[PDB]
Amino acid sequence: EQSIQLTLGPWYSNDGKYSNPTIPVYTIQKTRSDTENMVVVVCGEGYTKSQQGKFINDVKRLWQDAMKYEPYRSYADRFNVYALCTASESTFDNGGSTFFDVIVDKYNSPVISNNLHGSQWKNHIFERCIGPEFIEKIHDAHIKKKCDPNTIPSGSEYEPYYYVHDYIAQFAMVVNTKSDFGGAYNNREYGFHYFISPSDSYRASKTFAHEFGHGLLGLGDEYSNGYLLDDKELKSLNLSSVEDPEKIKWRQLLGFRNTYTCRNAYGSKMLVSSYECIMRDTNYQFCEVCRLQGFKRMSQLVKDVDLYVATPEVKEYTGAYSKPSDFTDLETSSYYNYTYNRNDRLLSGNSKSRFNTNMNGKKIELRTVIQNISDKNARQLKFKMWIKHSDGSVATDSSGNPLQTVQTFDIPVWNDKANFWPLGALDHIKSDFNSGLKSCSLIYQIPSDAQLKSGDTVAFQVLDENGNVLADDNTETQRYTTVSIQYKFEDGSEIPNTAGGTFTVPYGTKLDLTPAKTLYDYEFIKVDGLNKPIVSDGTVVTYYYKN
Ligand SMILES: [Pr+3]
Ligand SMILES: [Zn+2]
Repeated sequence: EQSIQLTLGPWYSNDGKYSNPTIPVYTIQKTRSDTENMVVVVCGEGYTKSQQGKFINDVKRLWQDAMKYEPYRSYADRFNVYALCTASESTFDNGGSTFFDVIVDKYNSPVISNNLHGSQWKNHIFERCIGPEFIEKIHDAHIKKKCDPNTIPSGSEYEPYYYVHDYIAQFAMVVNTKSDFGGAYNNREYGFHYFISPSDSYRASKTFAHEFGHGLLGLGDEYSNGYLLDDKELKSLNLSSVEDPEKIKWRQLLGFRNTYTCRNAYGSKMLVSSYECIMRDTNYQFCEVCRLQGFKRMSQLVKDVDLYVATPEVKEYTGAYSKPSDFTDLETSSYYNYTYNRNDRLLSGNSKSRFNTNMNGKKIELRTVIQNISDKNARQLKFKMWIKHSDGSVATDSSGNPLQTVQTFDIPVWNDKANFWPLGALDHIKSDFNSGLKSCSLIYQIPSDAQLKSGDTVAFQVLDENGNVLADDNTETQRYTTVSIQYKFEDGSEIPNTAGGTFTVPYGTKLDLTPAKTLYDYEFIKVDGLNKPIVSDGTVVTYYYKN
């Protein structure tokens, strides 16, 4: 019943196959008003009308897998996700008429082909046709359409549609295929902000997360080549050509986790902050620079996130990799020697048990990086680190003083915030990487007379101004729990055109989001499952709406 209808003239459907399509809308996730969340619109390519159930399930699978990656995972409940069941005449594999005219070119790139049927504006379909109709009818802002997409505007062909990518944070097109490909089309000045990825390739979920990293998070392809000119250096969130560690944009992250600048290939002038990143090789996670930049980017699209605390680590402090000149060699051999050295020193996460009674007289370092998201409030965070016996008690020296140290760190305001992909931006041009950013290092000299026992480990906390624990020595390896969303009428019926998905949260999380007052035209009644610790996989939060 819930749908949008398009009018596709010859510029969008020159063969008449999709002149007046009805597109069923499915809500996969709507946790808050569209005006407070990042709205993601996903359409299917090469799914026939009888395959739309497969399409919906494919979107849920790809989306749920994407939300397992940081930094998306920290925002998982602040996305609203809609699946638009665009029906193709042919399956993709059969090779006939499809909704989006996607072809795979000789570089293995999936491209919307305007020339396939001579639909001269086919690759403008998201921001000129689908987007405006969705934002008028489905999106809570209900912005009325401004221009007829089948006519030529007066003046700019593009400006009337710029608003679309402020109300829809990302368009994704899932192709019904096992073929391994992926493409991201980011050029907001000319209306383009979508990506294309396959439903069933061997790495479908990894590709989706990678292309989403290009599209939403603004991250550059870490496999690309060349020396970045000054303007492109300023423009790039996660690539550099600056060889001098004292000058490179992400200098504050050097030596934190696997952040060690290196060439992305032998002899390359293109540098990455970590050789192991999903933006270079889809088998990896997002590196710390990409997590920081992506977290900052998404914070611009919601209103209630004001701090980023990267997962802290503890390392034996030997002096290795502690000053800029330790980072001057940019070869992969240096990157891996660095990561090996880190593992030899690690005392946190799954290396907590490497602590031992030979640690007396050694130094240990608690390290993380903190980004203030506020442009108004400076922050003061207190770090505490101590030696903990296996029974939970605090270890002492031989005079009974606790083996504990504390240090407060000042995090300056993000004064440069308006230069970093704010709402309405067509591109990112220049930002000060260090604005609002503070690398925090707390070094503790374990006394020579420490009364260490077998099974001791390093404990720590990062505390806000009120003593709330923002991260601790359990954060990195804590258990995550799956939460399922369901949309129901007051009589218990499942609401049509919903397909509530799952995401994960840390065990014990209390969800505290204000439900959207409407779902389609249905009025919100009540929700069951918010504000209570999530302690079981398959926990269901049920949003009840009026029939
Ligand atoms: Pr009614
Ligand atoms: Zn990266």
